[PDB]
Amino acid sequence: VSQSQRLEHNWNKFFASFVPNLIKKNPQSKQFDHENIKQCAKDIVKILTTKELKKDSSRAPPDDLTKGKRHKVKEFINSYMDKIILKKKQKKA
Repeated sequence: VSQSQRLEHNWNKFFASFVPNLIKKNPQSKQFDHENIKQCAKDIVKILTTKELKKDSSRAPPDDLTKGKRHKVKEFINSYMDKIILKKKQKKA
């Protein structure tokens, strides 16, 4: 069956609602290199659902960014971005 795999598609829709417009031109993107941004956007969409669906495999994607979830995705994405910047800066230290 693997209903959760289909849920990723729906989950993607939810994350795609805010993830792109948050990064595309924010304090993040002005520091975010191009490949960083493309990777962050697509991977935060999948990885967040994959991981939280790994928490709860029947976790249906919430409609939109509720205050609680919004706070969490912002903290997640912040550390995510830090992860890419720190790695690339390490090459140009």
